Amino acid sequence: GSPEFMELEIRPLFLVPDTNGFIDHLASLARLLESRKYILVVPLIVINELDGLAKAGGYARVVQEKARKSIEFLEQRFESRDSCLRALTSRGNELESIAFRSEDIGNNDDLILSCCLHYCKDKAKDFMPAEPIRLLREVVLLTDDRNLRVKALTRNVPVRDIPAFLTWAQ
Repeated sequence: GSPEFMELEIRPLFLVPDTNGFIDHLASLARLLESRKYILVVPLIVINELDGLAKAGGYARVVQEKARKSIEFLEQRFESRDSCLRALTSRGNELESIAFRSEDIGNNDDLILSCCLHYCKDKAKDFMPAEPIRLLREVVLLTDDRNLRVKALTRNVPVRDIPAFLTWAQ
């Protein structure tokens, strides 16, 4: 051996967007959900951010309208019991309903990352080969934000911007 390092077996199933993803790319997120190829897992904190944006003129009005469209989309799909859409709290609980939702209780950025990390609980034995040390990653963080991207890269969470993911997913 040369010195050991971890590698990722990347096989996307759970996709985790940030708030900007809804504001800028709602149509793409909807197309992904309609594909049935993926489970979109929305952090509760992202829903909280969207609700705060939704409630003006100018830029405030622009973002308000986009946040309202995002909430209307999420509420409709959750009420239809869309099997490819989930919500996840900071403490690891999956929601099938977002009616009467609460504020998720250390940045908002840390909470989104923890949501991703809910899908990469590695056990001690996964690090012992019988070869590459390789670990399964079924989650992808969908973001254009440099801060989150670097957080994800350093914490072993696959990461891609929405436009490129949609293209790659065909």
